[PDB]
Amino acid sequence: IKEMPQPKTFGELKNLPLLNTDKPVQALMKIADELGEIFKFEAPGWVLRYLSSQRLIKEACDESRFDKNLSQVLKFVRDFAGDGLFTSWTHEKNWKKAHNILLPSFSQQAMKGYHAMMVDIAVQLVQKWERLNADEHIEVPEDMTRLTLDTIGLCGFNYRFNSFYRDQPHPFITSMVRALDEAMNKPQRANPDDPAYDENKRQFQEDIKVMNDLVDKIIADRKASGEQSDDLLTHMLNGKDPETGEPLDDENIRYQIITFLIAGHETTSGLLSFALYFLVKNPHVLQKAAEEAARVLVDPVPSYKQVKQLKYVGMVLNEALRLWPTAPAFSLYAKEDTVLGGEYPLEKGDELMVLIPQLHRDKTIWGDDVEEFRPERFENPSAIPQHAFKPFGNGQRACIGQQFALHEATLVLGMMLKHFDFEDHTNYELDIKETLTLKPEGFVVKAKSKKIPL
Ligand code: HEM
Ligand SMILES: CCCCCCCCCC(=O)N[C@H]1CCOC1=O
Repeated sequence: IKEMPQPKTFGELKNLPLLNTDKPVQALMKIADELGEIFKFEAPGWVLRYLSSQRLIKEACDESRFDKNLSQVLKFVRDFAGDGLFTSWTHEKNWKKAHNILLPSFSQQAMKGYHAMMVDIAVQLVQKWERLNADEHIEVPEDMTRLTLDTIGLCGFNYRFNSFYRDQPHPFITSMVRALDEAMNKPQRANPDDPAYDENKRQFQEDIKVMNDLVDKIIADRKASGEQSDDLLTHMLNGKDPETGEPLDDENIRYQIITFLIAGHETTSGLLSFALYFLVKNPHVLQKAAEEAARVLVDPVPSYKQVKQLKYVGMVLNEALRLWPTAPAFSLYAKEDTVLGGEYPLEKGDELMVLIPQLHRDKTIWGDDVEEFRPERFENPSAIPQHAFKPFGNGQRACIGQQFALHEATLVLGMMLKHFDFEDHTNYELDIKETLTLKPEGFVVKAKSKKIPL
């Protein structure tokens, strides 16, 4: 039985001021680097144990001992995402109900049906870049976010955000981004009732209204039409949970749509942005991926089968998730009193946070060269130990969108590599901005068209 390390304290605020930063996950990674595989983090309101080693994270991933927890941030995201799949407790009826209804809509087999509207958006990205003038550059995370938001809008509810027609975000997105920012900031506040936060609280209620009104109208408009589209909203209006026999009600459908739009905006766009960052920084890898794209994508429009054939592009995406898993943490709670790693006693209800970027740098698993971008780590995927690579979370509370995100990312990265050469014209210095997710802020490239028609 060992005493766990604890970072520096600030008197009665304990560790909480360590999160008073725009880059809290990067701060926690440096604390993990100093303290090791586990540390305690105390705040006036709560305690977290942060895990970084495969040894301890493999135990935390045992669903008989530990279940998904909502962190303080997810409890505040729940003020707009409600009991949607991401912000529900496993024991809430609406979690298993929505899980059983939506799993078949997110299968690899379902991707065949979404492929054509993913291509619609991907072609809009390629056409944008083909139409840039010689002196111009690409704002990478900006354009990837236009793409990924628009893809989930169209595949999810046949709604076109038309992000490539805009500089200023859609008003729905203005409100969602500002609501996410308020949720992430509320926990680092020592006096949340201070009157200096009154305008923040008023703005938060307004943003929740903007989101509820567009989404509630989208649902009500589809119910009125009877239109049977190939989309998640049709699936949710018609579906019945095989276990309870119940359909989702309209409130819970709104929370799922809000949840999917948060995911589409925040996650896949980060993955694509980090993948392009690693490619321009590692030109031999770029050339392997470009060669595969040229060999495989032989038609003007990629097919579903051709995307599945892009093995090396998939290895690039997995190695970007290893170094910078764009959703970088998930929380668990102890179901009962238990001892972690034969050393750290936990009480029923004790909260854990998995630092996925630190798990993915465990030298006992990956070797000493963990900071190197090497897609070949994923060439023979059964070689990775159980619970060593967790960019989509764990068990029954793993990402439902994993096959959607990887199909879209593989399609788009394959098309980008088929159509363009890329230049890191600024020798860009990685700067990682943190929202719900990680993205490379200020990342710009120049593209040179290969002049290959669509
Ligand atoms: C590369 C892209 C993505 C990454 C890295 C990612 C990562 C994750 C992770 C780490 C979790 C677990 C959260 C936790 O345990 O608290 C999760 C859950 C979830 N993700 Fe994703 N995500 C991605 C894309 C998406 C997309 C595109 C969608 C939907 C369109 C989505 C929908 C969800 C939902 C609904 C859950 C909750 C699942 C459940 O608990 O039932 N994700 N994701
Ligand atoms: C799916 C990715 C979710 C992003 C979460 C990453 C945030 C890291 C900062 C953190 O540990 N904050 C804790 C402290 C108390 O309450 C929280 O929530």
